[PDB]
Amino acid sequence: DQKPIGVAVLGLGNVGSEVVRIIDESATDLAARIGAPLQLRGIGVRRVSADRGVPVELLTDNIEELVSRDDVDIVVELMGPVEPARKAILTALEQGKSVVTANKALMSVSTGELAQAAEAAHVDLYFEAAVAGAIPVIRPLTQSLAGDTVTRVAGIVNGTTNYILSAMDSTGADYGDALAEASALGYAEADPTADVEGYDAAAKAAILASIAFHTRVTADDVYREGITKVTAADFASARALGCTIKLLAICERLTSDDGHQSVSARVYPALVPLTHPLAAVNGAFNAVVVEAEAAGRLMFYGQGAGGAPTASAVMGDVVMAARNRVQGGRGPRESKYAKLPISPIGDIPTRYYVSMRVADRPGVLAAVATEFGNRSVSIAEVRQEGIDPRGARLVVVTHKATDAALSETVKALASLDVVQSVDSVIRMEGT
Amino acid sequence: KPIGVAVLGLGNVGSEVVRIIDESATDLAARIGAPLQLRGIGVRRVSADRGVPVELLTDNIEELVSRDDVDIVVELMGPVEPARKAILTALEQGKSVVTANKALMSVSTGELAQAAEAAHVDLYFEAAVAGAIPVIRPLTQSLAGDTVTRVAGIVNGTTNYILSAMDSTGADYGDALAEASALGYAEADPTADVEGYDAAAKAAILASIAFHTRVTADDVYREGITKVTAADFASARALGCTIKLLAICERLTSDDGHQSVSARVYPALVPLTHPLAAVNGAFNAVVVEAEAAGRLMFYGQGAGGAPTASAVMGDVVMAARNRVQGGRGPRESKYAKLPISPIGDIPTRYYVSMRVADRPGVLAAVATEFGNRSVSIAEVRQEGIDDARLVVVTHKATDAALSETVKALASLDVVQSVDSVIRMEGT
Ligand SMILES: NC(=O)c1ccc[n+]([C@@H]2O[C@H](COP(=O)([O-])OP(=O)(O)OC[C@H]3O[C@@H](n4cnc5c(N)ncnc54)[C@H](OP(=O)(O)O)[C@@H]3O)[C@@H](O)[C@H]2O)c1
Ligand SMILES: NC(=O)c1ccc[n+]([C@@H]2O[C@H](COP(=O)([O-])OP(=O)(O)OC[C@H]3O[C@@H](n4cnc5c(N)ncnc54)[C@H](OP(=O)(O)O)[C@@H]3O)[C@@H](O)[C@H]2O)c1
Repeated sequence: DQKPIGVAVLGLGNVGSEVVRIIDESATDLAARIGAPLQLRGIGVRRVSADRGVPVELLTDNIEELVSRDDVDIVVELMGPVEPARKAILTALEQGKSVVTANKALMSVSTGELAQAAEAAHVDLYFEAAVAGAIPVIRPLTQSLAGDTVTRVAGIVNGTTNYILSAMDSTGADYGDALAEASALGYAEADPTADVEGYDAAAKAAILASIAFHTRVTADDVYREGITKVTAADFASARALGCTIKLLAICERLTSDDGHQSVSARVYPALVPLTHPLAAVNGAFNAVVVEAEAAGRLMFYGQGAGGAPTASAVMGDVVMAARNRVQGGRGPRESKYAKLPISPIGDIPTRYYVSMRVADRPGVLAAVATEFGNRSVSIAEVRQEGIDPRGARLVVVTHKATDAALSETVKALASLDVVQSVDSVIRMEGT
Repeated sequence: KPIGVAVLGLGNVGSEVVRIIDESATDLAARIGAPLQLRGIGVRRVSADRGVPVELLTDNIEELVSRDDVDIVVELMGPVEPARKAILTALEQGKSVVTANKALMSVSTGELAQAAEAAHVDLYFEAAVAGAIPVIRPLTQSLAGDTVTRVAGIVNGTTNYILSAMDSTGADYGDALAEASALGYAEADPTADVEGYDAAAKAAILASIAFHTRVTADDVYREGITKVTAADFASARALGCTIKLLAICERLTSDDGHQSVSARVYPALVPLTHPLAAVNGAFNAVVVEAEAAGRLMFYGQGAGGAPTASAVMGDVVMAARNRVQGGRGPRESKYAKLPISPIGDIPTRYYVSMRVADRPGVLAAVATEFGNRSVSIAEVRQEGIDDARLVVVTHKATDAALSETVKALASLDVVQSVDSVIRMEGT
C-alpha cells in the first residue's frame, strides 16, 4: 500500500516552470526513488491562463486553498515576494505539510520562526535551492560536515558580479562598459542593484554562516560592500601584484586572545592571488570554499543561478521530503546551539590595498609609513612612480590587521597634505 | 540517553575517529541531541602501545558489535571477509553501521543493504569514496531529483601524487613511486593504488549511486599507471597535455532509447587547460554532469587519515541523529537494472608512441592501418633516434577499433615496437 505523495508548487516562473516540467517528465524515476508516486495537485500563480504550458485547471490564484488541500503533502514555495512566501510557508507547516523553498531573502532574515514551526508540526523544511543554485552547499554543511569543525566558508556566490569582474579582468574594460555588456547579454538585469551592491551575496552569506557555525546570523549582521568602485586601474594594479579581483562572501569562526569564539559574515571586493582556486572561477559560475579542521579545504563549483540548476536543487529537496514522509521520520533539525556573538567588520583581521596620488617628493613615503606604523600596521609591499613632472602614484599593501586600524589609517592618509587623494581601497584575501 | 559507538579497527582512520569522538565530545553531543560515548575498539593485536587506553581494546569483534550499550558500529578494518561478517552481525543486532570499505561496497551491496533495511537501521559509507570530499551524499540525496549522465575525475590520491611528481620533476616512475612511499603518500604494497583497484572499486560505487542501478567491480575496466614513463610525460607536455588516472562513469543512450552504463578507469592524456589538470598532489576531484544541474565539480583531499575520518564522523553524526529522532536514510535505489557497456563500444582517442624504421615510407603504412579501420589521425610527429620515433594521436573512435589498429601496428614489419599506448580524454 503506497499512497501517492501530493505536491503543490507555488510559482510558475523561471524555477517553478522547470520544477513542474521535471515532476512531469521524470515521474517514473521520481516515483521509483521516493517509493510512491509523486503527483502534482495544483500550481499557485497570479495570472491564470491556458498559455502557460499547463492545463488551466491546475492553475490557481488562491494560494491558501492550494496549500491547505488534504491530498497535498509537500508545498514548494517558488514565488518571489517574502510576505506571501512567509504566509504560505507558515499555513502549510501548520497543517502538517512539508515545505521546500528557494527563497534567499526569507531564509536570510529568519529561519528561526519557520524551523520551529516545522519542528512543531513534525514535518520537513528544506531550502537548499536558496544558496548556490544547483551547487550542493547546505546539505554538505549540515550533514556531511556535521562531525567536523568548519572554520571558514568563502567563495563566489553571485554570478552577475563575477561575470562583470571576470570581463573587466579579461578585456580591461571599464566597469561601465562591462556592466553594459553584462546587461545586454542577459547576465545582468535592468536594475542590477541587488547584485553589484552585494545584497544578494550578503543574504547568502548570512545563510552559509548560520549553517556552517551553528549560530543564528541574519542579513542585517553581514557587512556589505559592492563592486561599483572597482576600476580597470584596480585590475591593472592587481595583475601587477599577482592578483585578480572577486566579490567574495566570507564566513569565519574567529577566536580572540581571551579565547572566546565569535562569527564573522561579510561580503566585499577582494584582491585574490592568481594561484588561489577562486581566481580561476570566471563568467557567471559560483564556487564555495569550506575550511574544516579534519577535512581541510573543500571546493564546490557549478552554476549558482538559473531556472534549471535551481530546480535541480529544489527537486532533490522534494525527493528527500517525499522519502521522509513515505518511511516516516523527518530529516535534520535546526542546529543553532552555539549562540556565537557577531563580530563587526572593524574587529576582523584583513589586509588593505591602498592606491593614492601623492606629491613627488622623497619624504612622502616616510609620512605614509609612519601613519601605518603609528596604528601598529605593518606594510608588506609598496610601489611608487611618477605621472605625466606633476605627482606620483603610491600603492601600498598591508600585512594583516583589524579592519578598524586600517580604516583609521586610510582616513589619516586622506587628511595628509602630501596625499592628493586616496583613489582606491580594496581588501585582500587568500594569501 | 547516550549513543554508544564501537570502532572496529584502528590505524590511520580509526585513530582519528577515536580522537575526534573524545576531543569534540561537547559539539558532537549537542549536534546529535545525546552524548556520543565510545564503548570499545576492535583490533587484532591488543596491547598498550597503540596510543589509546588499553581497557577499550578487545580482539572479540562479535562481542563488541553485540553489546546493548552500543548503537553504531564503525567498521574500519581492511579485509573484506571479516568486514562483511562484522557488518552483517552488527546489522542483525540492530546496530547502525558506518563503513569506509571500498572493496566490500564495490563487490556486493545487495545483501548488506537488505540486512540493514530489514533491521530498520542505517548503513552509511560516505568515507568509501573521495576521502573527505562529500560525494556519495550529494549523488544520493541532493541530485536524487535529477538525471545524472556522467561522473568522472580523479579519485585516488596516491596515483595522483605519483603522476603529479612525474610531471613536475621529470622523474621516472620508479623514483616517484619511491618518493611517494617514503613520504607516506603511498604504502608498502601500493598495488591497490598503482594498478587501479582502488579507482575501479570507487568507480563501481559512483556509477551505481549516480545511475540507480547495480554496478560491481567486476563490471569496471581497470588499467593502472605502472606503464606510465617519464618519456610519456615529455610527449604529453609537448602535446599540451598532462597525464591523470581517470575514473569515468557514463549513462549511455542508444538511438532506439536503450540505456546502459559504462564504468572504466585508466590513464589518460588530459589537456593542461582542463580543470582536472590542475588537481595535483594527493587531492581528488569529481565531476558530475546532470540534466537540470548541468556540470558540478567537487574538490578536496581524497586520501588521508584525518580527511577520511571527517567523512566517517559525518556519517556517525547522522546515524546518531537518526537513532535519536527515530528515522533512517535514503533506501538503496538500484531499480534501473541497466546493462553494462563493455569498453570496445566506448569512443575515445589514442596516443601511440612507436619505434619504426627510419625510412620515408613508414608513415604511409601506419596511416593505412589506421584508415583501413576507419580511424582518422589528428596529429603525427616523427624524428630520428641516435644510436625513428613515431608518435600518433587519433581522433575519436571506438576502443575496439583502436585496439585492433594497435595490434596491427605491432605486427607491422616497419614497426620495431609499440612503446606506449595511452588514451586521451577531455579535449
Ligand atoms: N531564478 C533563479 O535563478 C533563482 C535562483 C535561486 C533562487 N531563486 C528564488 O526562487 C524563487 C522564484 O524565483 P523565479 O525566478 O522563479 O521567479 P519569477 O520568474 O519572477 O516567478 C515567480 C512566480 O511566482 C508567482 N507569484 C509571485 N508572487 C505571487 C503571489 N503573491 N501569489 C501567488 N503567486 C505569486 C508568479 O506568478 P505570475 O507569473 O502569474 O506573476 C510566478 O509564476 C524566488 O524566491 C527566488 O529568489 C531563483
Ligand atoms: N588509509 C586511508 O587513507 C583510507 C582512506 C579512505 C578509505 N580508507 C578505508 O578505511 C579502511 C581502513 O583503512 P586504514 O588505512 O585505516 O587501514 P590500516 O592502517 O591497515 O588499519 C587496519 C586496522 O584494522 C584492524 N584489523 C585488520 N584486520 C582485522 C581483523 N580481521 N579483525 C579485526 N581487526 C582487524 C587492524 O588491527 P591491528 O593493528 O591489530 O592489526 C588495524 O587496526 C579500509 O577499508 C580502507 O579502504 C582508508
